[PDB]
Amino acid sequence: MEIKETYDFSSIVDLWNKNIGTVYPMNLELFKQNYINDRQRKKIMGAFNGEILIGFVIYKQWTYKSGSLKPNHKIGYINSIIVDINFRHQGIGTKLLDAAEEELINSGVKILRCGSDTYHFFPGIPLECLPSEEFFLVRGYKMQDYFYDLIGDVSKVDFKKPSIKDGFKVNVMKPEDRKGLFEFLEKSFSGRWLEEFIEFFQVGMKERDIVLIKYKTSVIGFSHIYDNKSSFIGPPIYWKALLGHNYGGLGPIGIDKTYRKQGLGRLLLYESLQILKKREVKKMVIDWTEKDIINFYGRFNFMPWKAYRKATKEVK
Amino acid sequence: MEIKETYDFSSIVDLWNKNIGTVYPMNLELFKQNYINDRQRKKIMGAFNGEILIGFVIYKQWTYKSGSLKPNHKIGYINSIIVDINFRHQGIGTKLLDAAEEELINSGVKILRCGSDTYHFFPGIPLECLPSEEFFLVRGYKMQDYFYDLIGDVSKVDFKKPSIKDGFKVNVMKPEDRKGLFEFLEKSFSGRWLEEFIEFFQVGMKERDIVLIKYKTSVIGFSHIYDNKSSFIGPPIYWKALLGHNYGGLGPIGIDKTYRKQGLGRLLLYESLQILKKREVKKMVIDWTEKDIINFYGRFNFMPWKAYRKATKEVK
Ligand SMILES: CC(=O)SCCNC(=O)CCNC(=O)[C@H](O)C(C)(C)COP(=O)(O)OP(=O)(O)OC[C@H]1O[C@@H](n2cnc3c(N)ncnc32)[C@H](O)[C@@H]1OP(=O)(O)O
Ligand SMILES: CC(=O)SCCNC(=O)CCNC(=O)[C@H](O)C(C)(C)COP(=O)(O)OP(=O)(O)OC[C@H]1O[C@@H](n2cnc3c(N)ncnc32)[C@H](O)[C@@H]1OP(=O)(O)O
Ligand SMILES: N[C@@H]1[C@@H](O)[C@H](O[C@@H]2O[C@H](CO)[C@@H](O)[C@H](O)[C@H]2N)[C@@H](CO)O[C@@H]1O
Ligand SMILES: N[C@@H]1[C@@H](O)[C@H](O[C@@H]2O[C@H](CO)[C@@H](O)[C@H](O)[C@H]2N)[C@@H](CO)O[C@@H]1O
Repeated sequence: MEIKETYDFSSIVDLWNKNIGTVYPMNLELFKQNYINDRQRKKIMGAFNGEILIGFVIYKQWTYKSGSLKPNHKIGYINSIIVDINFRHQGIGTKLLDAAEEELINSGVKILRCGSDTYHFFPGIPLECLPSEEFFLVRGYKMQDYFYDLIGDVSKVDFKKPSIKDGFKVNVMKPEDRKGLFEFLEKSFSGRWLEEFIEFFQVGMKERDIVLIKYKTSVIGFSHIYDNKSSFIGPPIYWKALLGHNYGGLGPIGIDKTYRKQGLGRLLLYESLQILKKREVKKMVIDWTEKDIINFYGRFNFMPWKAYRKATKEVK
Repeated sequence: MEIKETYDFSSIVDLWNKNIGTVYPMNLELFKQNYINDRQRKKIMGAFNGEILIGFVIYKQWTYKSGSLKPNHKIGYINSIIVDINFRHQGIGTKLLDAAEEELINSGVKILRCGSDTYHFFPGIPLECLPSEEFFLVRGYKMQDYFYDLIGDVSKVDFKKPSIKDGFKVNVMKPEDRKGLFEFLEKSFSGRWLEEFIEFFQVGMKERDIVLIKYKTSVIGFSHIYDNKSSFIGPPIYWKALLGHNYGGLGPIGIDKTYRKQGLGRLLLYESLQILKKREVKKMVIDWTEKDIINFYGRFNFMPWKAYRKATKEVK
């Protein structure tokens, strides 16, 4: 049995599907999009029985800027780790993670995160992988709080437009909005979301995927919406195989800090959902939310669908 | 807004589906099956806007025997409670649950359970219903452990036969096994499972739905299995609309206490899954399991799919 770097994305996608595909159906298009476009120091280490892949770990160190933020090289990530069901409890997971962790630690990592990377597949350890929590505990990861993906069927319900002060207006992004959008993100969301707007617009995100809220001529918030015409496959639609026809998704969404708590996020969400509804979307996801924000989406009939546990190892 | 008793099952199912149907798709066949056949003192209270149903609660008191156990009238159950999404935060849920709890308390109930009733829909508060935990907490319910439905696709993996063992055979039940099964249940599982075997056989459970493990001549364990030909719709296949064409399920499963921890459960599971696999089952569920047994099913590639929180209120 040998541990070595692996390049065959198709073998990895198949092992993924065979083992967890019922709840996290992967495809090669998604896998390639997220692995290839990632800008971090990244690697896939495989475990092999002769020519046969029997396990893999995908892992990263934070080495590329996030908008205006410098990378923090002390942070590394376990994107994913799967050992094939016929080869469990032989120490292969341990070997794979020993290798990955040792590499990361030797390049200066002090904090190891389960998921939550750029171009992640998971915000944390999925509930469907709850038995792995013990695997991670044995290695010194600490189990923290939860994040959720929410689901709802926007075709089944109608809501009254929430009330708002005069002077605000929501519309799908137009090409001439790009400069205003970027100025707004540099001001209000100048880390990860800024970085993602920069990068995602280079690999197929289109203006039709973005909804903007303005106060008069100024951009004061946005959402990213998804349907089956989106070219860029973002987190709300990763698991689109589970969502049926006319799937969609919404996330992230953000309102300038000075404008928060006046009902403008509710208005943006409402109008974004109306857009999707008129696009004939049915089941759709809201990705990677926190418990205290579920009810914001809940009032629009979204419910928790998937849960992920944050988990962190501090290097001694 | 009037609160009164209802038996409009179609309206309840429609309101169920509109509100939570993306994750708990209900059909009228199941709803009628479970409600009409339950033998407890039971009731549905509806909330109405004129003639339009806008919420309901289904509740029960333990008044009917459970196998060898006489009933304990001190236990009551909230089967389900849903208020329509366009009528939330107006006091309707409070009024419905007040009406249920008052009636039950007036009939001697001291312990109120969320779910877990006979002919339940839910073993506890679903994770997709996590926001309702706040509503129940305020109302005196304590949040306790989780239970899980597991999911797996038995078409996707080949398993090795477990260590072959002298004396033991596993086969689908034949009609002449009836007496042997009942005597076994009377000995080893003489409460709820005995009760369900008796009752389910009267509403369309068939011998082909039962697998037995015998040591020589003696029944020492059983499983209840499900596919798309089962006429009795039991918990594993409640949510079959999520499970695709060739759906199935397995639960309950049990081995006589005397014979535990020697691999006979494993053997019974393996052979039950082989029978399903041969019946062309793909996606299938293992229902209402405790955390510490997940790994037993996990060996066969099952993963936690749905979580339910046990929750109990003690009347002061
Ligand atoms: C960021 C993320 O990737 S989250 C997703 C994690 N991945 C998954 O859940 C995918 C499905 N599961 C798997 O692929 C595997 O079970 C893995 C990767 C979690 C573990 O791989 P294995 O090769 O079986 O691990 P290994 O044999 O090294 O196990 C080492 C020890 O960790 C612990 N451990 C491993 N699996 C389990 C489990 N299911 N329950 C409890 N403890 C466990 C045990 O202490 C085990 O020692 P033991 O075998 O003496 O009990
Ligand atoms: C065993 C099981 O059934 S588990 C599944 C439980 N069901 C679900 O999760 C389904 C989805 N959710 C729902 O159907 C609902 O949210 C329910 C049933 C949980 C609650 O029903 P509602 O009708 O919204 O409840 P209700 O309005 O009485 O109370 C909610 C809150 O609004 C408050 N409220 C009451 N009137 C008003 C009002 N006029 N304005 C604003 N708030 C109000 C209540 O005081 C309560 O606050 P509190 O909990 O701090 O006391
Ligand atoms: N840094 C975390 C954010 O990343 C989280 O927000 C989530 O971010 C992802 C990745 O950009 C988006 O796709 C999601 O829509 C978004 N909710 C946030 C979650 O509360 O936690 C951190 O801030
Ligand atoms: N009394 C509880 C049992 O009922 C639970 O077992 C579960 O029971 C249901 C209904 O009989 C079956 O459909 C499930 O297959 C079975 N696992 C048990 C779960 O640990 O908790 C109690 O014992």
